[PDB]
Amino acid sequence: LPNYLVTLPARLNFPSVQKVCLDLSPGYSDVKFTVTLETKDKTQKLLEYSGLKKRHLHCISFLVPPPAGGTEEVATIRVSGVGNNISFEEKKKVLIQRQGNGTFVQTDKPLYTPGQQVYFRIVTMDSNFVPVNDKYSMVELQDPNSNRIAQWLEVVPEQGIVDLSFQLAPEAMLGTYTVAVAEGKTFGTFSVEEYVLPKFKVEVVEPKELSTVQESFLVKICCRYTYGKPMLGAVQVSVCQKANDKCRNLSGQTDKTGCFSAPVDMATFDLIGYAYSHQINIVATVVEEGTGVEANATQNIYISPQMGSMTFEDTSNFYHPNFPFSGKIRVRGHDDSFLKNHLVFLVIYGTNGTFNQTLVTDNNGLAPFTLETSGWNGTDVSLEGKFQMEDLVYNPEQVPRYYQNAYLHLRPFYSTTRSFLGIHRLNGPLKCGQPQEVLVDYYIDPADASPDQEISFSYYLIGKGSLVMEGQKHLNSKKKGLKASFSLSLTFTSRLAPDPSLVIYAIFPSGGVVADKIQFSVEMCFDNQVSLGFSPSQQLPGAEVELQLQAAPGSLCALRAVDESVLLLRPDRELSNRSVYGMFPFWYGHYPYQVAEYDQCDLFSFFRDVGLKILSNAKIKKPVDCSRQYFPETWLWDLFPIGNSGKEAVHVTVPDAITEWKAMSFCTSQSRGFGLSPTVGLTAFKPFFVDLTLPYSVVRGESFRLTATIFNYLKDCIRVQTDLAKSHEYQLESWADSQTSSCLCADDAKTHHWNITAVKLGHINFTISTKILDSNEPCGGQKGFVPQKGRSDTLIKPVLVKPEGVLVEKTHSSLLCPKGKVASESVSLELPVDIVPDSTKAYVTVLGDIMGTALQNLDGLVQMPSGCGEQNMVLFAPIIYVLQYLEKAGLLTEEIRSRAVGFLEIGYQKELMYKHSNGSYSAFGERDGNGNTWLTAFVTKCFGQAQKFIFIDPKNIQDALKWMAGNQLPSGCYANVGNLLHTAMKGGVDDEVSLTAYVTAALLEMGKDVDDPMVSQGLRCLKNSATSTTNLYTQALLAYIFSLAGEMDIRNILLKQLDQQAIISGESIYWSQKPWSEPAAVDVELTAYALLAQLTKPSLTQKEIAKATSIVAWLAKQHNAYGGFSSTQDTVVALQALAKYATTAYMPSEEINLVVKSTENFQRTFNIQSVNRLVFQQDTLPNVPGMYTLEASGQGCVYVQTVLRYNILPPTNMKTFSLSVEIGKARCEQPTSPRSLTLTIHTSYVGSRSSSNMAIVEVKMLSGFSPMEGTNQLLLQQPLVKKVEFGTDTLNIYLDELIKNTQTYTFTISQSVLVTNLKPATIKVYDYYLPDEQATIQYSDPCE
Repeated sequence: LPNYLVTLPARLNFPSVQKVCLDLSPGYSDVKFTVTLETKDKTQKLLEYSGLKKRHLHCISFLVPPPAGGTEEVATIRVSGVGNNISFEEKKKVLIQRQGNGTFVQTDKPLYTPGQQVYFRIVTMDSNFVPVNDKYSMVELQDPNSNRIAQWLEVVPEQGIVDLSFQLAPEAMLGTYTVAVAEGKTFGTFSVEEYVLPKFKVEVVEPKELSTVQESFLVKICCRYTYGKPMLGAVQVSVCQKANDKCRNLSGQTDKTGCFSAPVDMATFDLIGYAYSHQINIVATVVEEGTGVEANATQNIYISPQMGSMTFEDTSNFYHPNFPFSGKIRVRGHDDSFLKNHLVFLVIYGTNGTFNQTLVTDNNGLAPFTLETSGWNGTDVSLEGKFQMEDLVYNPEQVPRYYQNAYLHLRPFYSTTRSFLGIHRLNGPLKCGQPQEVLVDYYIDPADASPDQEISFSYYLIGKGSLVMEGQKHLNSKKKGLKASFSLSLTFTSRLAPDPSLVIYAIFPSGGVVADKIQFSVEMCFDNQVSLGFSPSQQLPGAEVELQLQAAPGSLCALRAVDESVLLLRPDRELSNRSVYGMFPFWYGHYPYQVAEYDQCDLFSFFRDVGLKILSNAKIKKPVDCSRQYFPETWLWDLFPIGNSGKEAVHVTVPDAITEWKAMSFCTSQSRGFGLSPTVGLTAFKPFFVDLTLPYSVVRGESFRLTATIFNYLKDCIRVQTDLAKSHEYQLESWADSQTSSCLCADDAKTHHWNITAVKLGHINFTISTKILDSNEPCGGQKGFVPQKGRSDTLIKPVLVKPEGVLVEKTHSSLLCPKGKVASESVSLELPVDIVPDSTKAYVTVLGDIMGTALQNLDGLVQMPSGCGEQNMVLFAPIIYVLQYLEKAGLLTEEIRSRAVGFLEIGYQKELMYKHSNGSYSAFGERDGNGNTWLTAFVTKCFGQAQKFIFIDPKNIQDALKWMAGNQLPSGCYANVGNLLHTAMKGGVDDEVSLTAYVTAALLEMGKDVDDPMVSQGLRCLKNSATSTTNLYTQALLAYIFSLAGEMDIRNILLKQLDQQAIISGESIYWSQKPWSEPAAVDVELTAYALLAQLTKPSLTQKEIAKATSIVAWLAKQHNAYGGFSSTQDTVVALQALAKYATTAYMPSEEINLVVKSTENFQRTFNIQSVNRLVFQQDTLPNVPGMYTLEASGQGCVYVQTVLRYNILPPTNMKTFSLSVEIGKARCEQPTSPRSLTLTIHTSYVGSRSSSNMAIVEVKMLSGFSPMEGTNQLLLQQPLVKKVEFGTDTLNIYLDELIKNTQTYTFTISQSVLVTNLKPATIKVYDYYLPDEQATIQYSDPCE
């Protein structure tokens, strides 16, 4: 009786092909054997064949049918042998699926400080590691506040991968940002928080996890710097053990190596019983002498058992009856440590008997074993292998040690053949690509076999589910019963699994089967063979290195070169050729996959675990089983398309560090596949490391200490040689060795000192010059070693030498507007008699139009510290208004578009921290409960008009309108929660009509229609007070809300109201609440409201423009300094007005000829073209400040400004704010290096109003001083302080409402650099929205 075999793969994946195989016995030869599959949509023939006179094995590849009715479905594979009126038919239910393509997100770091650009890559792969070029529809980047802040649409992948960039804000939120891919199918999370660790790290080396067989131990508490340097200090070490707390404390001092050894004995703690905790903690507190700071180290040690657990990792699920089965057992203790000469007990349970036997192990922990199944006689048996007779002990009060017995159950190799085929496994991990040689012996039983035929072995090499290789070996069966062996040749790729299989079966044409499979263990390899090599991988920081990258031809690769501690932070979250695996292989265990068809619930028991869809006609019918250091910037993050040669050599420059760089790469190719490289290291080694401690802030005429500490790194004695370049910008006194070389040996430090005084101003560079020289004298009994590289170092560090006194700026903006004629203007700028010498500068700015001064200074505008929600919008909202001007006039080029939108997500990220859990936007954020409704209207207006430029989430605008629904009165008007606004035009108590006007005008400007219900409801509120209003700011804003809509009959009424209170200041008219050009604050924004109400007529009127250019002629001369309109809200309202005027009165501006003239016969020419209208034209005036002459000719309306800055010994005010300070503590006889002196500041508002709007007290620091560490917390603990900010030389403290009462704020400062002859330092308090109401005093130090 001849027999046949049909084999198909189990899972039928869509984008690739599979393989079908047919095995036919000698005999038949007239019977057509065919395989075909039937689906619900189509049917194709897989294979037709006819029998031969020999044993044949035919295998062909086939493409799967497309899936229908979803992704997962079940087809029917159908085998027919037809002939001699005999039909062998079957029907087997087989599963066909569209598999899930694997994908991952690779970020640049798992941890970023704020202010760094995040880079990431998105990679999609199939199950065979070929890249997928399916287009990503929409990808997003979200904050820790679950709010999307970036979004890319319709992004295409380049060879399956795509890279993206996102610049974070300098003030960014803290938490895990999330990159979401394809509506949230893929998440990549990276943490962003600000970590700076200047404290020296205290570590251990020899303390590790301990066992119970330890009676004594040595603890090496070693305290070292972040770059790595020992110091001398006293260490107290508490080694404690908790209770379900036996502790011992010791004290010592570290040596010159910095590692202190202490004997810790286990007998002082709980070691036998488990009534106490199983974890022992070491707390080391280090106090350095002369510092007083305490460094804390916590190290936990868990008590580990001596032995681990046994699992039958390499054990077959069957047994050969009446014939021996051999194998090996790997024995190891705890955490995969091999135990030499360990003892293993194995017991069999069955009907024959529960026999026990014992085995000894070798030094490698691999013990061979043989088992004889002569007496079992086809019965179900159980295997139990353990270490000893001891088992698990259960106790609710004590945590037991982990133990797991090696238990298995075996069921009866179901056949009619008693021949034997050998089992030959080869070691642990295997290699890929090399032809592996394996030998497997066999045996032939003469009773069930005939010597006339020839023997044949058919083997299937199966990996990643489907069968990969096949083959046949025909040998002579005339030798009959012997222990012969046959050879095999094996090629392994990534198509083979990490745990693939090889099955051999021999089948006789007279009758009988014998089968055996071997499970392998291959290292997770790839079709793409990549190599990330370095030259020379020991390079000095500063010189370029050669990176060689090898892959398959036609590949796209991606580098990630970063610090080693970035890899040491997270053991996971990197590509380590296990992360790219894992999601794919889960086909183990169960033979069907959502298929209810079974055979007897053996060949079925063989092909249950790793096998295929296999059917035959042999004996198969039997019931069987059916179941910690810093994180610097990253070195490389680049993309590289490599050529057909497969090599890519790139010269890349190392960063200036002392650390060791690690690089990781992956390569993607459509022809071959994916390839991942291990992390290959490059050490950046420098011989000597210097550290220049230098004060940022210093006043001229002071002195400070220049410091040039050199820390050795080589393990010998070197001769350093420090130098300072002599310059005329500073004078010096040599406290150092004065160009004398020293003997610095290994792990030894030296400190130099210089006394530096300053005679100039500005940024002054200090240049160090250190060099190991060729010594003529031996140091420490040995010759001074000269390294061949890194022999020199030239570090340059700057100082900011600010002048004494306070900076007073003076501006005189002009609006020469030539209507075909010559327009002239004189500028009068004068200096006081008490100016600080050589501190005066003057500069004239010429531009071709308006809305280009804001365009140059889109960042900034105000000179004020933007740390609140009402003031952040000078870096967000005039960008929207100037680009509305450039979009409605068609002058928006692409480069200013890209710069402005980059500033826009910077302002978006900075604004989004003032959002709440609700939709409202307060000023300071997360401390005010419910936010301000007016600022919510302002941010809703500038989010509605910015979503056509950048990506704004519509969810936060929708929550803003939900908060508008929450603040809608039944009278039709708009209310507010809390008392925190701008100047409020009189100090207004009601403010309801102006608030409702601004909310509804913001809704109309953002894009809502008149027939909108909130807009119509606010307008129905304002018909009540449409005419009867008195405040000029409220009248101009009310003329804006009635001029945005089409209520012209009362817009003309309000215009006639505004013509009564319009101050006719010559040819320029304007409006003011309380009636050289020094600007005021609220009159600028209310005449901006008047100008905005003028220019919102849809019908152009020539009489309207004649009044409008007079209002512009007043409004554009109030430009304070570089940005304009001194405060923040004044600036955004007046730039909105001037942008609306510039849209509604747009000019061609072909050419303007302008002459700047002065009294020193200094004249210069500016020429304005059409394209040259948006350049910030600048000239520093060399004249002594007096009068200047400005004339313009041509067609257009240009803007000219002149800014004068000088320094003044600051006079007091004593009429708006009363300000005083005094200095306590300060020692003056025991100064040391932390000269901690306190400052107590008494503030009050003695002005005319009931309360100031919002105040900034600006402690400009003394030279070389810092505000200690805890002053931020103890200033937030004091009342009426919302935010304290120390940028680089000033402490700005933000006050909510400063009043008639006197508030005392105290804070202590400590210097970092020693300073001598301290100049006085200023303290200034101003109203934020009225900066001219300021009070400036000065303080000093009573010692020097």
